[PDB]
Amino acid sequence: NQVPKWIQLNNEIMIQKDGKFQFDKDKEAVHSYFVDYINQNTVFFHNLKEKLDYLVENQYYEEEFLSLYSFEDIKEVFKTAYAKKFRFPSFMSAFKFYNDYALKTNDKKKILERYEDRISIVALFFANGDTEKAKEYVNLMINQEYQPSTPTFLNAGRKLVSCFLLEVNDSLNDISRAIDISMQLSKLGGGVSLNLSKLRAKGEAIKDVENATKGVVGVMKLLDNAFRYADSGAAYLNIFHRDINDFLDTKKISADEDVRVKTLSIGVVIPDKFVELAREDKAAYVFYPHTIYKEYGQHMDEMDMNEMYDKFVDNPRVKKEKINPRKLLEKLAMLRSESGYPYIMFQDNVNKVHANNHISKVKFSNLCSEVLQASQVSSYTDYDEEDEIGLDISCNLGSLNILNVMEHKSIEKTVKLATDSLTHVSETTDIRNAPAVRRANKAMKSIGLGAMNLHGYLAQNGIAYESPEARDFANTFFMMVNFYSIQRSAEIAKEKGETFDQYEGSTYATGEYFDKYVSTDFSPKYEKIANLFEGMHIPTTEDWKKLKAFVAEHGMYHSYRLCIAPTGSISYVQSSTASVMPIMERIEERTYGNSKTYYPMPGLASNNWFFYKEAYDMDMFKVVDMIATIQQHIDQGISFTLFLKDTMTTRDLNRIDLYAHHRGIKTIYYART
Amino acid sequence: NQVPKWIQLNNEIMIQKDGKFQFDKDKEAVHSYFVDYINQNTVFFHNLKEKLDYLVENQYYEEEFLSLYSFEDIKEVFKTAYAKKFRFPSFMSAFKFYNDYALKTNDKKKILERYEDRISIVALFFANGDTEKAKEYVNLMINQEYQPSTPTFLNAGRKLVSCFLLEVNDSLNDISRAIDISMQLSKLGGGVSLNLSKLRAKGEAIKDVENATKGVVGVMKLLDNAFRYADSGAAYLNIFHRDINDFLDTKKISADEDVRVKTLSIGVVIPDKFVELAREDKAAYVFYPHTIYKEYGQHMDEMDMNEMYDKFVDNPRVKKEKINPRKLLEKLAMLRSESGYPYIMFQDNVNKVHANNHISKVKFSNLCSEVLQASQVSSYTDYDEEDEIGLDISCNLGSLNILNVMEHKSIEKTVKLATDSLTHVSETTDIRNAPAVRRANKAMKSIGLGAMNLHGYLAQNGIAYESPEARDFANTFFMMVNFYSIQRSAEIAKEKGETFDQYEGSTYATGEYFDKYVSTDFSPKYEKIANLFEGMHIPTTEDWKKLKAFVAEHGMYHSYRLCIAPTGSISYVQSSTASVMPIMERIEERTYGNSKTYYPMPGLASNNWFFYKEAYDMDMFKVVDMIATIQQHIDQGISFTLFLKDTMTTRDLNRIDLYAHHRGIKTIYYART
Ligand SMILES: Nc1ncnc2c1ncn2[C@H]1C[C@H](O)[C@@H](COP(=O)(O)OP(=O)(O)OP(=O)(O)O)O1
Ligand SMILES: Nc1ncnc2c1ncn2[C@H]1C[C@H](O)[C@@H](COP(=O)(O)OP(=O)(O)OP(=O)(O)O)O1
Ligand SMILES: Nc1ncnc2c1ncn2[C@H]1C[C@H](O)[C@@H](COP(=O)(O)OP(=O)(O)OP(=O)(O)O)O1
Ligand SMILES: Nc1ncnc2c1ncn2[C@H]1C[C@H](O)[C@@H](COP(=O)(O)OP(=O)(O)OP(=O)(O)O)O1
Repeated sequence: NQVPKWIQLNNEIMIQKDGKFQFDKDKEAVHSYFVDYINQNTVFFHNLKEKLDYLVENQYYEEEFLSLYSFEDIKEVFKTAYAKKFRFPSFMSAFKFYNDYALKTNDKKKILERYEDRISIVALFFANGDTEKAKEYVNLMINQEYQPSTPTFLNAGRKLVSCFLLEVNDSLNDISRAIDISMQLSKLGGGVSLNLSKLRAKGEAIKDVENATKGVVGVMKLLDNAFRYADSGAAYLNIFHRDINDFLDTKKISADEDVRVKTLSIGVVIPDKFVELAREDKAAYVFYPHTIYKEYGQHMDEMDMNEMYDKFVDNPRVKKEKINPRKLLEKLAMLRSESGYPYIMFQDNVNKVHANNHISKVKFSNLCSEVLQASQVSSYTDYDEEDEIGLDISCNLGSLNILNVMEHKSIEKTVKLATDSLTHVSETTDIRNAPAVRRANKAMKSIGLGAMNLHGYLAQNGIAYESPEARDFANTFFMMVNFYSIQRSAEIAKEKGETFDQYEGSTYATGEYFDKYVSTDFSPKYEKIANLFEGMHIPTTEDWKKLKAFVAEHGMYHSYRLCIAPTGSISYVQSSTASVMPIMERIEERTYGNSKTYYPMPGLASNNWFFYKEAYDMDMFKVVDMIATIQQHIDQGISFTLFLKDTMTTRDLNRIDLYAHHRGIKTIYYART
Repeated sequence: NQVPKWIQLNNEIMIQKDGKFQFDKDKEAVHSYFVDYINQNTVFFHNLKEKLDYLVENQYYEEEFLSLYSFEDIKEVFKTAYAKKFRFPSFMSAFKFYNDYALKTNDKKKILERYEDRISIVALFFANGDTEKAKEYVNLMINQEYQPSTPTFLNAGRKLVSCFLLEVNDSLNDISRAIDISMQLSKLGGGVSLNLSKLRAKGEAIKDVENATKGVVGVMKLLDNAFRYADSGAAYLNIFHRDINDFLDTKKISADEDVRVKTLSIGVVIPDKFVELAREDKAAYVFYPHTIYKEYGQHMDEMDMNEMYDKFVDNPRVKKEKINPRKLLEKLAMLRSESGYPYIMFQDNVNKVHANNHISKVKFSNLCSEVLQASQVSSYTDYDEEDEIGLDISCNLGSLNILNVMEHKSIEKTVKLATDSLTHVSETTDIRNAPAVRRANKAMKSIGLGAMNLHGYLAQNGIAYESPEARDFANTFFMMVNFYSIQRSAEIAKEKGETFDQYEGSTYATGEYFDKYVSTDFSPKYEKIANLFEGMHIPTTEDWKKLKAFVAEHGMYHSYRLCIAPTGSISYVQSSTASVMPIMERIEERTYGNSKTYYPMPGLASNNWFFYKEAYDMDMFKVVDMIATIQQHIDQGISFTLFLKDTMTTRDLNRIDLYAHHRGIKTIYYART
C-alpha cells in the first residue's frame, strides 16, 4: 500500500525551497522509476532475431513492410535509434509513453516495445523500403522535431484518421445510409461530423400530405441514441432556418427527456448576411429550405444569402419567418457564457480566402474545428435502385515542434520528410463502407500540417506571449514554412508529374495566393526575432515569385496542406508544451491514482516565470491579432480555443465576435472559464 | 487458479500411449515454460555494460576478480557461452536452476542471472585472471562434463565447504570450545561432524571425588539442544566403551524426554577386534578410557584393540565390563532394520589401504560418510592460559559426468581443469574461528573428486547394472582417472616444486600405492567395455611405472584426491541421473505444489527399460562387489547407500556385514526400505 519512491519524489517537487520548487526531484522520479519499474517489467530476449521472431509469431505486426528490409538494415536503424540513448527529462514523458502509447503484451502485464522501438518501426513504415530515409525519420522523431498523429504513431503496421466530414440529403434512404456510415466509422475511432443544412423544417408536408414532418430534432435524437452503441460525433446547421432556435434547444441548459444530447456538438455557421441583419438591428427572415428547393430548385445553402435574401423576401412562394437577430445574438452569447456552445463559423470570411471556391463554399467543419474544404452532398435511393457518390472531407494530422525546428534549423528537410510521410499515410488509408470519402481522399490528396510549443519556446527565449515581436515571429516563421510547404507540394506535383483534381480553378494555378506574397515581404522587423531567424536564409518576395513561376510551371499536389488541432495529448511524450494557444498554469497538477503528480511546464524557472503567464490573465484581443497573423499563411482553419473566465459578460463576448468578424477569423472553439 | 500450460504438458507425459509415456510433452513443458514464464520475468537491460554496472552498484558480487579481466574479455566468454544456445531437455533442468540455483533479485520477484551467466561467472572465478582457461571451464561446464559443488557453484564471488571433522578432548574448556566452534560453523552451512572416543564414561570420578561423571549422554543432549539455534551435525564413538549401549540408546525407537536426538547422526566404528570377538561368540570386554588414560597414559583409540585387548584384560587397573558382542550385533541389525542407523566403519580395513597411516589411523567420517583422513585432537585450557592446535579434516566436493566424459573423451584435460579449480577453492577458503581446521587445510591441501551417471549412462548404452562388464568398466575407467589424477597431482607438485606435508611417510613417496598398479593391468576384458574405451589410449602398468618414477621424482600434491558423495541435488540441472548408486524408479513423481510433475529418467525408453532396473529388485552382493571394484582405486571412502526393503531380515543384514568386512569395505550408509 506504500507509495513508491518516484511518486514521493514527484511530491517533493512542490516543496517550497526558498519560494521555489524542487524541479530536479522530477529526474530521480524519472530515474528511479526507470530502475524500479521499467527495467524490471520488460520481457527478456537473447538477441534481436528471436525478438522479431516473437513479434512475428505472436501476431503483433504487419510483416510485409517489415520484410521490405534486411535484418541487418533493421539492426542498423535500431542501432541508430539506440545510439541516441534518449534521456527522458519529464515524469510524464515515460509516464504516458510506456503507460499508454507503447505496445504491451496480450495480458498487458509487461513491456514489449521500447521508446526506440516504436519510433523505429514507425520510421520503417513511413519510409517503406528505404533505410536512410527511415533514419532521417528517426532523427526528425528521436530529437522530437516532429510527432505524427495519435493513430498514425500508434498503429503503424498493427491490428487511422480522426477527421471525417459528410453531408445529408433530403430522403429517408439517405438518412438510413448516413446512419449506417456513421455506425461504420464509429467502431474505427475516427472523428465524424456533419451538417444538416439540406433537410426540411419541422411541420412541413412530406410530399403528399400537409403538416407531416416531425422535424430535424427527432433525427438529432436518433443520432444521439445511435452514438450510444460505440465508444463521438457532431452536426451543424445553416443559420437561416426556422428550426435554428430549435438548434439552440439542443444544448439546452435544462436537459430534457424530449431533447437529451450527450455526444453531438453543435455549431452555427454564420454568413455575413446574418451579422448584417443583426448589425442594423432590423428584423430578419429565415425560410423553409424545402420550399426553396421546390421553388428555385436548390437548397438555401446552395446560394448566397446576401444576394438572394431580398429575392426570397419578395417571392411569396417560400414561406417566411421573421425574428430579431439581435435577440438570437444575445441568446448565442448567453449559451456561450453558460458553456461555450455552439461553434461560430464565418463562412463568407472562409470563402474570402478559399482557393477552391470554384468547387463550392465551405459551410461546416469538424469536431476538431479546423478543417475547411469543399464538399458535395450525395444522394442514396433504394437498394435495388442506383445511388450517387458525392464529395467528402478527410484530413490527416501530425504536428511538429517550433522549439526543435528553430534550434536544429533543418526546416526545409523537415517539410520534406513530413510531407512524404503524410503522403504515405494518405496513400495507404482506405475506406470500404462509404465510397464517397474514398473517392474524396483519392481525388483531393489533401493533408494537414500543424505545430506546437509556441508559448513555451518563445517564452523560454525570454519573449512575452503578448508581444508584437511574437506576432512578427509567427508571421515570418509561418511565411517560411508556407514557402517550404508550397515548394514541396510543387516539387511533389512535378516529381509525380500530376496534381490534385480541379487544380486549375484554384488560386494556385492562377498564382493568386502568391499575389499576396510576390509583394509584402514578411522579413522580421524586430531584432531578437530576426536573431532567432539568423543562421538561415529568410525567403523574400522574389523567392515567392520563383515559387509562383514553379507552381505555374507544374502545379501543386495538395489542395490543402495545413491545419491546427489541439494536439495536447502528445506534448508530455514530446517533453514540450501545448500548441500555439498559451499555457494556463505553470504547474499542471494531476491525481493519477492514489497519488498527486505535479508536472511543471518544461523549462519553468523564475526567469521565464512571468513569461509563462496565465491564460485567465491575458488580453484576448492580442491573441486574436496573433491568430489573424498566423491565418495570413494558413489555408484552412485553426482551432482557437477561447480562454475566458466566469466574471466576464456577454456583451464583451459580442465585441469579441465583432472583432473576430472584423479580423476575418474563420472559426472559434468552445470557451474557457 | 488455473494450472498453467507446461504443468498440464508434464501431466500429459503419464498418459498411456500404447503402453508408454508421452516423453516429448516434457519439451513443450520446457518450451512453453521458457516462453510463458522465463522470458516474461527477466529484468531488461540495454547492453552488457549497464547490466554489469547494475551488478556492481546493487552489491551482488565481489568486484575484484571481475575486474581482473577487461570488459571485452568478459564479453568474449559471454559470447562463447551464449554461442552454445544450451537447449534444456528436462523440465527439472530449468525448474531447479532458475528456481533455486540462479541468483535472483533482492525481492526475488524477477530473474537476474541466465544459465550462461552463472556458469561464466564461476568460470572467471575458477580461472581468476585467464580468459581462455575460463572458456575451457565453460566447455567443461556448459557441456555438463563437470559440475562443481553446491556452495562452490552457488556463491562464487557473492555474499563454501560442507565437510568438517573435528575431535574432542577430556576437559570442560575443550567442551566449551568445541560447542563454540560448532556454533560458529553452523551459521555457515558447513557439514560438521565429530567423534567422542576420548571422553570419560558415565559414573566416573571427576578428578577429586568418586562417581561424579553425569555421562556422555548429557553432552549429547547439550549438543542436540545447541544445534536448535541454527539451520546439522553428527558424532561417533569407538565401540569398546561401556556407554556404547547408551550410544544405541541415542537413536532409540522410543523417543524419550531424557534422550531426544533430532539432528545428531550416530555411527559405530568397528575394528576387527570386535568382529573377532563376536565371530567366536565369546564374551567381550569394554573398558573405561579414563582409567586407560590414567594407567597407560593414552586413550583407548590411541592404541589398537587387537594388540592391547588382552593387555587390558590381565591388567587389574582398568575396570572391565563384560558383554556378549553377538547380542550387540543383533541389536545393531535390529536398529538398522528399524531405520538404518547407525553407520558402520571398519577402521582397520580403512587403515589396510590408508597411505597416511604413518600419521594416525582414521577413526571416524562425516555426515556424508565419505571422507577418511588423518586427525589429531587439540587441547584447550582456560582463556588466560595457552591452548593447543591439533589437526582437522575439510574436503571439498564437486562431481563430473561419466556420460559426458565418456562421450567427449577429454578425460585428462578434465582432470587438469577439475584439479586446478579444486586447488583454487582450497586456496581461497579460509576459517577465522577454529585455527586448527585452518592449519589442516593449509597443511594437507586435500581435495575430493567424484562422478555421477553410472547406471544411467551404462544402462543407456545397453549394459546391465548387474553385469561384470560394468564392474570391469568401472575398474578400467577408475584406473584411468586414477592414473590421470595421480599424474596431475605429481605434475602440480612438480610445478609448485612443493608437496603436501608428511608426504615422505605416505605410500606415494615409497611408491607402494603404485605397487598394486606396476603389475595387474586393468585393461578391459570385455568387448563392449573395451569398445566404449576405444578411441583413447588405456594406460597399462608401464604407464603406472613411469608415473611411479615421476612421483618418486618430485612428489604428489594432495594427500587425498577422491571422495564419493550422494550429490543428487544437481542431477536435474545436469540433465543426468544420480551417482554410481543405481536408480530406484524409472519415473520420479513429485508434487511440487498444486501440481504433479512426472520427471522420468533421462534417456528412459523401452530398450533401456529393463536396463533402468529398480533398486528394490537387485542383488546387493553384486553391488558391493562393484563397490570393492571401485574401491580398488579410491583413496577415501564411498557413501554406499544400502538399498533394502521391509520384507528382509536382520541375519541377512549380518551376512551382508560379514560380506562387506570380507570385502574390506570402508563404510556404509543409512539403509533403504
Ligand atoms: N531519463 C531516462 N531516459 C531513459 N532511460 C533512463 C532514464 N533515466 C533512467 N533510465 C534508464 C537507463 C538505464 O537502463 C536505467 C538507469 O541507468 P542510467 O544511469 O540512467 O543510464 P546509463 O547506463 O546510460 O548511465 P550509467 O552508465 O552512468 O549508469 O534506467
Ligand atoms: N413517414 C414519415 N415520417 C417522417 N418522415 C418521413 C416519413 N416518410 C418520409 N419521411 C421523411 C424522410 C425524408 O428525408 C423526408 C422526405 O420524404 P421522402 O418521401 O422520403 O423523400 P422523396 O425523395 O420521396 O421526395 P420529397 O423530398 O419530395 O419528399 O421526409
Ligand atoms: N530448452 C530450452 N533451453 C533454453 N531456452 C529455451 C528452451 N526452450 C525454449 N527456450 C527459450 C529460447 C527462446 O528465448 C524461447 C523459445 O524460443 P526457441 O525456439 O526455443 O529458441 P530459438 O530462438 O533459438 O529458435 P527459433 O529461431 O526457431 O525461435 O525460450
Ligand atoms: N562439575 C562437573 N560436572 C560434570 N562434569 C564436569 C564437572 N567438572 C568437570 N567436568 C567434566 C568436564 C571435563 O571434560 C571432565 C574432566 O573434568 P575437568 O576437571 O574439567 O578436567 P581436567 O583437565 O582438570 O583433568 P581430569 O581429566 O583428570 O579431570 O569432567
